[PDB]
Amino acid sequence: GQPWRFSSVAKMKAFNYSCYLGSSVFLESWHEGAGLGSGLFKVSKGTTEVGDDGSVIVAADGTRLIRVFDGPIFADMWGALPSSTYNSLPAIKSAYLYASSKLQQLFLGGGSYKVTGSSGIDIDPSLAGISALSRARVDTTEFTGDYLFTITSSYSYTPAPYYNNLSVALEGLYVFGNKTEGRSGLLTGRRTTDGVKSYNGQTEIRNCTFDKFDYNIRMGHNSWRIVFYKVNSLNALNANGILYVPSGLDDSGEILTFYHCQFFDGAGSNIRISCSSFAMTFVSCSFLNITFTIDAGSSVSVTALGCNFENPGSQSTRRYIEITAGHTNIFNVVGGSIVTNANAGQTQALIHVSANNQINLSNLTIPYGAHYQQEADSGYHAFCSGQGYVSTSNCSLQLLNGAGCCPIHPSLSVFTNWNLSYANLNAWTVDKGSAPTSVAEYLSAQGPKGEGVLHVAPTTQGVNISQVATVSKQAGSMSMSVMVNIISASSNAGQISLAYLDAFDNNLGGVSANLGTTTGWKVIGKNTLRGRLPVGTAKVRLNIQTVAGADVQYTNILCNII
Amino acid sequence: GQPWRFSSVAKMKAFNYSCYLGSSVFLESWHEGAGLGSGLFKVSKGTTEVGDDGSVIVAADGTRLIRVFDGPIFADMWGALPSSTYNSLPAIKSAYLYASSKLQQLFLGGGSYKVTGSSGIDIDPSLAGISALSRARVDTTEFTGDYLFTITSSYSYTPAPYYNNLSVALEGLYVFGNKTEGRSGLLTGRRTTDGVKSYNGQTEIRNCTFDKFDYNIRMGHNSWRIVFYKVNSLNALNANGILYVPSGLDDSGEILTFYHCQFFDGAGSNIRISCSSFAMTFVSCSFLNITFTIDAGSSVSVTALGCNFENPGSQSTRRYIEITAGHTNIFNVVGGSIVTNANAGQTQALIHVSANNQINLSNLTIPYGAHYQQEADSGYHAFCSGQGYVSTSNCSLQLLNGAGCCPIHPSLSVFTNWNLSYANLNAWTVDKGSAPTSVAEYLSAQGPKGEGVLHVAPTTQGVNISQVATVSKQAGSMSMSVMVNIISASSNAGQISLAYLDAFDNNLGGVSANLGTTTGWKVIGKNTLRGRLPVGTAKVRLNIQTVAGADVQYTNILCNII
Amino acid sequence: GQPWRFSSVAKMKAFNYSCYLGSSVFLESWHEGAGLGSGLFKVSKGTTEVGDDGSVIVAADGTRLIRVFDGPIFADMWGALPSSTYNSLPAIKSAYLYASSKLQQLFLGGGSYKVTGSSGIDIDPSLAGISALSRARVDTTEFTGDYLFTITSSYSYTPAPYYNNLSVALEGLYVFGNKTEGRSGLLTGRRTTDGVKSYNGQTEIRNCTFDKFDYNIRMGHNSWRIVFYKVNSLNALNANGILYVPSGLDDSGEILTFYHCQFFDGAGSNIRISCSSFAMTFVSCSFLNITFTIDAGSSVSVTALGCNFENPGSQSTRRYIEITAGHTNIFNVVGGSIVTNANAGQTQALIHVSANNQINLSNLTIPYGAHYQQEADSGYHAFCSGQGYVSTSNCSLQLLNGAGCCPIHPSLSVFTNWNLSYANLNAWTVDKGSAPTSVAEYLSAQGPKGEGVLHVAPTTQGVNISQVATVSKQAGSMSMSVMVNIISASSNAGQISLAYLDAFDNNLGGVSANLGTTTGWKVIGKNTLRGRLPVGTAKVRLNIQTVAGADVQYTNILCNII
Repeated sequence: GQPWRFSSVAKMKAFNYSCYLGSSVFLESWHEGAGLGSGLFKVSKGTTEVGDDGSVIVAADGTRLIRVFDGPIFADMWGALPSSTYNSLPAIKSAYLYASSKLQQLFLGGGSYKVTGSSGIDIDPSLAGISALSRARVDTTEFTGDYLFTITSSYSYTPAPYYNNLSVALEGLYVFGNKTEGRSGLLTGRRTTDGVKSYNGQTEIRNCTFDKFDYNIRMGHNSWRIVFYKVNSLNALNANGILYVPSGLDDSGEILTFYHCQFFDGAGSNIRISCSSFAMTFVSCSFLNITFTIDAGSSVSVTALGCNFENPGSQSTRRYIEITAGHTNIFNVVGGSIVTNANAGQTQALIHVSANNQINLSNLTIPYGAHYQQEADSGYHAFCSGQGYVSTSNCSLQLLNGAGCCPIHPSLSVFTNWNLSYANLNAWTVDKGSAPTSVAEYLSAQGPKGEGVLHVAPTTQGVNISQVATVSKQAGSMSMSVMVNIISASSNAGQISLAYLDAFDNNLGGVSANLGTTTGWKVIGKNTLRGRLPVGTAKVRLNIQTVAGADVQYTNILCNII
Repeated sequence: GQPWRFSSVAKMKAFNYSCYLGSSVFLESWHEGAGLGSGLFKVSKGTTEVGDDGSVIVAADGTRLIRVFDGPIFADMWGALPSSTYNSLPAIKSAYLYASSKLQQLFLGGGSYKVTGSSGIDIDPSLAGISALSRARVDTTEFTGDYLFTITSSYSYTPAPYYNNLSVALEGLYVFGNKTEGRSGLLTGRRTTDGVKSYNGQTEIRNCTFDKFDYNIRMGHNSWRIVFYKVNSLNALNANGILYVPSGLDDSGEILTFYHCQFFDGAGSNIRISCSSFAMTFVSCSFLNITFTIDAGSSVSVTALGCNFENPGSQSTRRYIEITAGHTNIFNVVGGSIVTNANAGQTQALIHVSANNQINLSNLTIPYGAHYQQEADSGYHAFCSGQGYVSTSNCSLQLLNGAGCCPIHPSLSVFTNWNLSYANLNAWTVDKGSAPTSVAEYLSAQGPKGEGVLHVAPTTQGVNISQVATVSKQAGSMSMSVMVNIISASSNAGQISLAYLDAFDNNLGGVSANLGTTTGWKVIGKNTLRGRLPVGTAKVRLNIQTVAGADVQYTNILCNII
Repeated sequence: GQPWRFSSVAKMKAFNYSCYLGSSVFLESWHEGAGLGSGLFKVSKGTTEVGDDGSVIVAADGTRLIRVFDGPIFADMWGALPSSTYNSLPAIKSAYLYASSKLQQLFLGGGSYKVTGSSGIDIDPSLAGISALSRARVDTTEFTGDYLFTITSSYSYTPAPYYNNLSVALEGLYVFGNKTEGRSGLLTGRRTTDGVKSYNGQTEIRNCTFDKFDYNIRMGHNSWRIVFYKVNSLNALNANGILYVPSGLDDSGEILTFYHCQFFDGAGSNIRISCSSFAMTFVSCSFLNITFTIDAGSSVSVTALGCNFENPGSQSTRRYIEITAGHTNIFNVVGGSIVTNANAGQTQALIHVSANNQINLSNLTIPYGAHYQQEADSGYHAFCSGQGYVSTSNCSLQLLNGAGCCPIHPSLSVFTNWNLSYANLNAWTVDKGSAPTSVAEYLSAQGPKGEGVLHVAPTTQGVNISQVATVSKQAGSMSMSVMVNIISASSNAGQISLAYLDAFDNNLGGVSANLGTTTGWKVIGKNTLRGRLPVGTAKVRLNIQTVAGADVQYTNILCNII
């Protein structure tokens, strides 16, 4: 006795089983003409159950047909089909709720899906997932709600660590969306603090794409570790909408990871980290056109191994990474090339440290271009700004490259008195040859940003300003940069020199630059002052000379080794 | 002619094919009522083969039914069904043995399995695997044996490197177990040295969980590279049972890797590494409540990028990482936050180096708490102990944080004579103002642990002890710590000061502390002696002062920059 | 009405549907006896379409049978079967072309495949892939063509970033091949510069194996990021055939990554990187018997975290990593053990830097053996060579180990004048006790490679040559190495000493060596001159002594700390 065949589920429901003596029936498709989700049912003929659609379906007569499952469970089996104007959220929700019992893995079919409603999907990593192998796409333009996907675990501590990482939680989902207020994408954890303390560890989210949301990815309470494997979010609505963490989080943030992640195409959108005791790692990921901002009350540690910072096409002057306000937090970049393309000026500092915060760079190369003009906004011409402290080791700082190179941060200055903060002539040796009365005094409260300026007014003879510093870590780079203002110019009043000496005061070489003629506050150190120290150097001597007549003034006279 | 239908395999075996003229038959399920593993057979009717259950099954008459395979091969097809009291090991073994021929991938069905017997499973990475997508769970409580899973390759060199990494060896397996002697989990390689030198490279083990075993994971002979992708083992029986490597291994240990691995919930269990020329890498993994111990005869190199060390809830005083005994081996932590929670005292050193061994830390932050009391066990109050050497670069060493901060290791002390090992008053400048006869001599064989103490007994005038050291790497942290004993106290005999000077001996600032009144061996340097060096500092001056009257003694007078 | 059954596709084509009134038909296998790729068709009976084989097949009568698809799409369904002499390339090409429409994922069946023809496969990451779960193997010995696999995306910018990483592009493929000119394997991007600028980002290539090709993997135009997850290529035809990048690439090379990759068994084959602004990262991968060569016009940045360099069995003297010619590029090794096995001499430098190029090493151990003889080819006995600059931090440089240890690179020498490049007696203090006329002058244009030699000819009294240097980073290693030539030998004219001093000139220890008797240019510093600096050392003093009578000469007198 071969089983009966049904073209559509409506026909199966219509047919009465009073006189039908059969063990099983076979449906070719749940929808007429779709040809998807074929299934095998067995008639119970007397028992009563919940009566779901995909499983234990109910007919008009009353008998319920129990589905038999072979291999993986498909979510399109219930009611889901690829379309552009057919709702499929109830079918997916019912399939996931059924898969929660006798926990297994839930798979989505191919094609573009459409979902609408007012409720999101509660993904439990310890129970099931929405993993889709064949590049599933869902549409959420018509859908309205706070969150489409929220990931949390109901189990407190007993079964969650035992079986949480056996399979991924969400794979192969491309979500559409529109730019409206109050509608976001995926939340990790729980939106509310009350309830049971969730334990969702080792939860995977791989090969998924979110876009056109107010908050692409948001971190909630009790989401301490998550593995994002190659996820990219783009085109957020407002600033800080790509990856958000509220400051009111509790007991969360234990070594989150990103594996070849990406954040790009940010039309006025940022990424903000604001939490206490929050650890994050990036491995071999590049995010571009994104301003990575950090303002946390307590220590937040973010590390980046092989992270690429760039901007392929943009005329904006946004800065790459900044720390706005914090007590003490760290930023780590290891072995990731940084490249800046052409722009119509920058007038900004690419990376910013404030208060007591620190960024550490290692195995890095520092690019330079002819369109930085960093000195316009933050005084000294350098690659950084702010009162924070920057420590770097083994950085390349490529030499040559047309215009030249620039210092990274003034905190690495070998000279103890560069910005004239000592309020006197300390640490600077002045020599007025032959006739006295040459003016080389120091006045304060006048400068590009308020720092003191050390002007020299020599008459009928030159004056020499010399200082000696000690080098560290053997060979390095010089990366000179000095702000120079010339109130009166009659000739080439230049000849600013830097010399290398060994431990026994023997000359090994040097570089010299000439002060220009323009009146405005120029920068000297773009070229003809860079180089690599000869092997065996011990000390660096700075000399500043002015010819008789024209009087000048200098500021931010700083070296920056390696 | 539609094929015949069979509800159960027993019915198919019973039915005689003498008068049956058919090409194929269809079974709905191998077990009656299970509804799993439906299959299609074709009758051979005359040929003779081995007569396995899943493939080329044999009937009572004698004819053998050859199974036809479409798509992937399912292991539950043979005899396996999800249950709690039904044995399934023979079915899995037969399925894997059949999959070894015409090598393919073997998939397990969903649900909780049960296995028992006395033999383990020999997984050959170059032939097949036990990859299970839908979160397969097996039970091994009733099972007895040396090893449930042993991974090795029979091929020597010809076909093994060619096709070994094409697919994973074991995926989606959660194993149960009980705490009994002699029963362990997964072994990599061969348990015996004799035989053919196996070549099992690029073998994957992903999304699997082991627990309640004597040895959760053990490494055997000829297991030189293995990729553990998000594996966690917990609740071992004895110490060192989570990840074991015997010292008798040969030609093994070439750059093993762990990707977001985990070791936690260790109830008196450790992880031990003891091998010669053994390389291991950790990437973005956190193991907690685990004492990572290393005692190897020769060089063992373990690196950790983004590794988190912590203890969420525990009152134990266990130490995180230790090197017990070795010739010369290295430990590497890069960009992984270390956090210590509240405890009722520590009385131990969190990380330990012995003999000539070294740990290197970089891009790290050093936490501090008010419940360390590290000075109780290993003399000086510091974050380390032992005769080993510790080198760190770019470490954060957060400042402030309530009580303060502590030095990491004494080997970074800038002062050449801190523990009074010179057996004299060298490197210390003593000044007894006005009247002589003030006693500041040095006596040995008396101290907290046996090191010498430099006591001062000044009368009717104070005595000053001064030393000068040179700073490196520009700005850093101070992290003062000194053991102080006061035999007699009459007033505030304090005023221990530290001052910063530039290259030209100009004052830039300083920090001072006051010696207490309690008789016992206190520590000074928890607070009011920490700070960040001003930009441009060159030298650090240490001054120790004692008021006339009370006599004191100091030990472990050490600075620790960065 | 049960559907009709067809054993073979030829029988289905032969049967006429004029009088057949049926809705669907079922084929057991496309080939007779194969028993693979069973499928369900529905008769259109009047419509006209393209008439492909796997989909919408066409019969002899004229009616076309539309296939119905359930779950994933299988590529073996069209015409592919595992064999050794049956062509399957047209079937795979047709299956991929059909899968491009209504984009989904394409899966290959098990068994060894055979492909032949003259055209390659155009894999579009944004459309479909050739992912094969069950270890698919294809044979390309008979196949002839420029490239078997070429990966590129036709989309410019609109839909490519939106949906590119949803699934892998190629998984589980083992390709065979023969060593012939003009036949290679997988190319990324486009072979020609003209056309549309492709955007193929986040494209995965995992668990695949290539061998016996002229160019195993080649990078083409517009291939800026690719994720190679555990790929290994071996046995290339010519040199530089394992992983090739032409110098004519445009707008490509943004942070490429390798995850546990491998390159081994290279029979006269190399890996060459030649491109401008090219970023590459290696994570936990080991490549052996491969000479990693870099010669790029502009800055190329390659980083390696946990990379293992070794040679299990080989008598060759090839060098591990070299930079032939470049402006300024960087090489980064972090936390990856380097081990060298036994050999019948080396006579070469293992790692090579040229011109202004730099390699940075960190968290590394430097092995040593008794069969290096590095001084034979490149003058000084060291672990490096060339005019480039090497910077290292936190390196282990294991001590002891039989013969001893060797310096890494001369650019870290603490002495300013080691190779006698000053053309005089500067930086060297000479003391001729008692009688003058002892000869210690310097002559040039004579030496092992042309550098000057400082010979001493003392009579009736010894002469002492002393120098003082400053130590950095506190404790380190010495790693002495000096070339010594003895023209005349009458006794033990040795006693070359190195001493440690603190900041106040107090002895802390030292190491001494004795010059031999052999006439030839020997090396001194293999043993009895290594050690770890005591805690608190500040200066290192070098002393060279010669007894009266025999006259000697020294060259490359260099220390190398850490």
